[PDB]
Amino acid sequence: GQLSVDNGLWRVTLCMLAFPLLLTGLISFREKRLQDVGTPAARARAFFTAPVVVFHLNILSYFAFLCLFAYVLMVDFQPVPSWCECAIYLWLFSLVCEEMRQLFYDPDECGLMKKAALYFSDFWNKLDVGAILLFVAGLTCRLIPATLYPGRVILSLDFILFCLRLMHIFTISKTLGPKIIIVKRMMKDVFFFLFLLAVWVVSFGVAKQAILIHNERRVDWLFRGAVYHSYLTIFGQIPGYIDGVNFNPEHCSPNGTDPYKPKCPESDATQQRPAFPEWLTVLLLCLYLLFTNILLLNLLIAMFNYTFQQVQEHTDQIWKFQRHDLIEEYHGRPAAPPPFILLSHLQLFIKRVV
Amino acid sequence: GQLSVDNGLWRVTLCMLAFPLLLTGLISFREKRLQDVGTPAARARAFFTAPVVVFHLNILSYFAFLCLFAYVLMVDFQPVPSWCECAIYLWLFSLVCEEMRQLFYDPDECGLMKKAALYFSDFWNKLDVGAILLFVAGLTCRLIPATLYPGRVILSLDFILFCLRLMHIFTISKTLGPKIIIVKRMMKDVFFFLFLLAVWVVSFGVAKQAILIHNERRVDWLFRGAVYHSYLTIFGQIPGYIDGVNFNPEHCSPNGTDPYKPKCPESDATQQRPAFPEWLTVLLLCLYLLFTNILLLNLLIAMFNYTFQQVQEHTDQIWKFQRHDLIEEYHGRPAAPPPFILLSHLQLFIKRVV
Amino acid sequence: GQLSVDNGLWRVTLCMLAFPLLLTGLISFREKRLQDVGTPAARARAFFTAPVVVFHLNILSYFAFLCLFAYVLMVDFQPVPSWCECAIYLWLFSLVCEEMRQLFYDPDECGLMKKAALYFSDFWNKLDVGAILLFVAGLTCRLIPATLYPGRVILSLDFILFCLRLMHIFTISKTLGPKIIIVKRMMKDVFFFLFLLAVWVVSFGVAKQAILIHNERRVDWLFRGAVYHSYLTIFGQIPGYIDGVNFNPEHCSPNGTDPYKPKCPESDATQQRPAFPEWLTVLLLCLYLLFTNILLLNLLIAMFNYTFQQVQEHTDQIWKFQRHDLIEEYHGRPAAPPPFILLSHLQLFIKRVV
Amino acid sequence: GQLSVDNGLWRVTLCMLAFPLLLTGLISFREKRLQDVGTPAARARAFFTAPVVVFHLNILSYFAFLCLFAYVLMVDFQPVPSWCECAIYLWLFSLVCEEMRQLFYDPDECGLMKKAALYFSDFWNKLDVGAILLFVAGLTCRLIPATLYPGRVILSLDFILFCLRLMHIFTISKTLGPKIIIVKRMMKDVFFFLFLLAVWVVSFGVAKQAILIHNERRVDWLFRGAVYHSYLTIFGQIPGYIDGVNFNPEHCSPNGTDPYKPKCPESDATQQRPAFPEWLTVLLLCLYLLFTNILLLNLLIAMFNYTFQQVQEHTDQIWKFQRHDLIEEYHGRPAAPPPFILLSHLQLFIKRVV
Repeated sequence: GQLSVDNGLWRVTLCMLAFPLLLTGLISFREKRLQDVGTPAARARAFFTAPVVVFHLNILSYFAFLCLFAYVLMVDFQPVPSWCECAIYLWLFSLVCEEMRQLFYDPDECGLMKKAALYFSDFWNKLDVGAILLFVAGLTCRLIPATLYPGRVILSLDFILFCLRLMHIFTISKTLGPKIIIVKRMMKDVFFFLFLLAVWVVSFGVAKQAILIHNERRVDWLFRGAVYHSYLTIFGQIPGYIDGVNFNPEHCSPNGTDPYKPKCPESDATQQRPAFPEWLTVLLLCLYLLFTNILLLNLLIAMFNYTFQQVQEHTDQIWKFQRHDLIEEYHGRPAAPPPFILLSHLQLFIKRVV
Repeated sequence: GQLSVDNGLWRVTLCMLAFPLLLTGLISFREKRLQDVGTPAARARAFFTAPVVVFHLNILSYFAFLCLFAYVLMVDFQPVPSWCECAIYLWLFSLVCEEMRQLFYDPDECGLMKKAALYFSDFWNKLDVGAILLFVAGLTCRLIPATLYPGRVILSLDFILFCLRLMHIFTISKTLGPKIIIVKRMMKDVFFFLFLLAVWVVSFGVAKQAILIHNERRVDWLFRGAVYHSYLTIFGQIPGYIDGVNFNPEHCSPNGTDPYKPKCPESDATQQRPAFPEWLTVLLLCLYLLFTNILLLNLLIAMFNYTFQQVQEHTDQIWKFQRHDLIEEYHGRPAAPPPFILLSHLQLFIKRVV
Repeated sequence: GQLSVDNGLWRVTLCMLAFPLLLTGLISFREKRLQDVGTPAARARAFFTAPVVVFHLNILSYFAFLCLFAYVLMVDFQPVPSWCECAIYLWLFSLVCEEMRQLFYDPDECGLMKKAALYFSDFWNKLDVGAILLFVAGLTCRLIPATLYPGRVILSLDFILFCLRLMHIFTISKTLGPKIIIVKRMMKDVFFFLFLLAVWVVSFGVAKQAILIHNERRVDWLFRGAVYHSYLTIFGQIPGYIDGVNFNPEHCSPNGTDPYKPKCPESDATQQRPAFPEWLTVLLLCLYLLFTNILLLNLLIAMFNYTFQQVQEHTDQIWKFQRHDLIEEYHGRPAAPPPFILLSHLQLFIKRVV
Repeated sequence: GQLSVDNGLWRVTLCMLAFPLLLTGLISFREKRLQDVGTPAARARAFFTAPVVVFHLNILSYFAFLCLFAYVLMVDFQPVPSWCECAIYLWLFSLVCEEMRQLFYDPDECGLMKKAALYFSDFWNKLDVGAILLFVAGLTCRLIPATLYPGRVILSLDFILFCLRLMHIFTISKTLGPKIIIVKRMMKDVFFFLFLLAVWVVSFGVAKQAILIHNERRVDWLFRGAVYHSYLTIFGQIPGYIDGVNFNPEHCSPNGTDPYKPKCPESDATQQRPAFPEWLTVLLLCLYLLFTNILLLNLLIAMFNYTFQQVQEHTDQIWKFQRHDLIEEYHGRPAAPPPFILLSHLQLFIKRVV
């Protein structure tokens, strides 16, 4: 923008805070006709036109939107539309308004369905509209008094979709963007792996829950314990019986018959008797460990060691190429954050009417 | 197959669901003499001949077989042959029937023991027959009323052997197959490592269980606690005494004699007195940590970093080469999933008789 | 220094312990005019001039400073200035005295602000002065009786800043220094990743704490449980309800209607009824696992696999280049550890006065 | 040896079990003058001369020694020399007897101190004599009735030194040996890292234990809890207060003053009041996470990614070179396992006498 490009970044965040800090001699400009000749009003105004600053105002506004909404859903969730619930309603509206606005700006006569296909082809835009569709469903779900609790679950999912959106910060980074490109490549196969590990672990869970107990009258309470325990032992922790794996251990390795001195029990508790001795416990628990913490781990890191080396170099220039359109966007974007962008959306509608 | 090869894959799964979705204009064909001139009966029929579809019907049938059997073993396990127990009996039979069928199809006069050696040489076929042998043993084990509980343990193991078989899905993948090839290389040495880590951790477990308690009358209850705790601390979590490691701590680092101001105890609780003070606890617990979460981890990732770079390139063309025979198989495979494949097995036997 | 360079290192640490061990024939010298002709007084004196030894005396003194201060803060923390509190006060003073001393030694007429900029440009010096500023604030915070407890928190933070400083040991290592250089490169982006994972997990925490309970009257007790549970499940362990995830499970996968034999419940506990059945529990708990233990892990190891290969080679010579100034420093540094360096600081002030 | 080299390995282990399995046609030979012309006595005898078999007999005997000793120390530990205690005494004696025996076999007139230096230079021999010195100390420690409990701790350490010795198995492996070479390179720096992570985590432990409680009267009970909790949270699990981190949470993020609707508390519980509110808990717990599960992990994997690529290639031929002397050893080694090697040690002493 207007200001000098060698001032670092922390000085932007600090001068953003204290208005007169711009008036002081703690920020740099170029073209000393304005740096030395101090008109604070124009200097602050020009400061506000730098896309770097407008970018940071957006990121701060987004931060506020996210954590405020979180608070409202956290404690202030109430059947009657609270003031804050309407606040985020209009706040989100103003945000999607700007998003949709950038679809019709085309100064040339671009095809309408063409630019739609491009938006619909972008992974990031795809996730954004996913949240929009999910929210607008959750809104009426909350509005219906018979589905308030579902209303909570959908709005909670919406929150998550918004908070994972912050990976966008580093797309303009000096040193992180390229790595975002890489994980964009990985997204495809880490999804598919996710599947197989899911069915993997639940097959182990139900195996445990089947053998170490008789039939349970309800699966309802089973999964309350079993899936919670699954959550915990996703990383090999608790088999599934916190109260102890074997309700009745028995028998021990071939020993105790030592003519010199017994060491431990030794009897067929196993085939001749109900398979519920410590021996079965050893077999089952070691089986889980035989595969869980090893097979899937070496597999993944092999996948990544492979794929990484396939994209390591050209990923650089691709990021550099991508840099353009983002810069063009915020260069031309109106200088107002979403809370105060409404008056600029009114100006746009004024142009839309005339 | 007959249909166009550029329709993606989600459209196959969606058109699979809704019969008239084929009749609608939401799926592509080639040779517009059939795409434009709509005979729905032939269009759906031709759709059903595509090996891509027959593949998906198999994968859905297999999914159902696995989860239904799981349910039956989960809760409906009962001494008297339940209806569902017989259902999976015949369902599995129909599945191994098709498998054995593909051993005798050879249109040329191939040696009988030759094609047997090839089947027996295939790791995947090896695992399949492992499950077959284990199941058929478990069947009679359940049938004997004196070994019902063992019957549960064997059938549970059978289930696991079937569920790990699903890695076969991605052998036809665009981007995962090659990595399956790699782990097929790794299978050899990750097994051998598995051994040494097993004896490693149990040596630590028995060490703990030996020193921090007097002789236990039964190893039976020991392993009920010790091996469960081992399961948990497979990843360095609980030493083995959830009730606290030291039943009686004592003594502290050389301190407390500070002429200025004491800081902590300081006495030989150690050599002169029974080695059961906090000092021994510090020594033992840190010893576990000295090696467990470090030695074996850096070892493995070194192994993989090494071996990966030995197979990284030619693995590609090997997968491409392997692609053929699978495609040939499902091209020629009769178009019926296992539940409904029985009538086609009857047609084959009709040819076998005449 | 004076002594032979091929004696290894353990012999330095052992001869350091036992004064007459120098007098014995268990250490090497060069220039056998002193090795064979034994003047123990000069031999031990010359031994004390070797920067290798002076280095080790510093590292032992630093070790003592750190663990003694820890003890004093551990148990002997008391409102009235204890003897030991004053001991570390003067001990730290003597240490920063030597540090500041090395800023004015310049034998040439170097610019004063220049050498200040160089000190201020050094990451390691930056962390050192961070601790100095934090300590001197904590000192008066403790001194104020109304903020004793804050006094504890600041002094505890100070301790941590000192103990992480010990990575400096290996900067002179044969084989570790170069790797310190690498992580100095990594410091930048592992910080930024730290941010996104922080906001990531807390978004999941508040999501859990929002849906599986009604509004809590106080966030105070929430975070006492929720952030402790967050600490635990930073690595996917406990969702947030150790007392069980679902306070009331209900409904089960589409089953139980099996005309042959029921397997589990099956009812809309979900949309038609308050979204608090086991089905919601399965959805939420698996969602956490869908992303937490996978997305961020493969991301990081991709980042490191990338950046490592960008610095792997020239890092070597850079370390070799850096080696000089450290050697020059301890060569010229006065031969006294901080406890006994005071008399040498007096000699320096004597030169400063005259 | 005598038998054919293409028989695999499982057939060795199976024919080892069943004596007549050698007499059957399920094992291969070369020089069919003996394969076809069956003299079972000579065939089994020749089988017993193959170093491959003698190797396996040693590995089985060693396995038995280790697990039997474990049992004896596990439960049968008793002040009076038990029969089994004397059994392992003589068993170990017979083992070190063979080891020392291989020091004097030199058919040439090799220097006595030379071959001693070579033995003392070998890492593996170094660990072996470490166990010997530790055992022989533990023996008399047990023998003294006043130090029985220390006797337990030393013998338990001895056990560990023996069980980690089994990594020797894979030194003759086809595919693992080379990787053992690599970790032999790593041993140096993983030790040094071990140090810094140790002092790292305990600095965090004492920090926690200092701030979240007043002075404890005894460090004795502190470490019983704190070091056990440290053991658990070595991988970021439990801070140190399983009973809850904050004994009294208070204050909440700047909120609750929302003119629309309160969300949470908001007061200076922090500086103006004793620093023991939830805010301090958030600060401390996140601080632990800021560094523990990230800094040290990316550091290590960087170290290994670096060093691995420095040794990846020549490690191969080094293993191949090393292969010789092991083969020569067991070729010439007398054909008897330690239990039955005694009679062959007698024959050697017979030669030693005459």
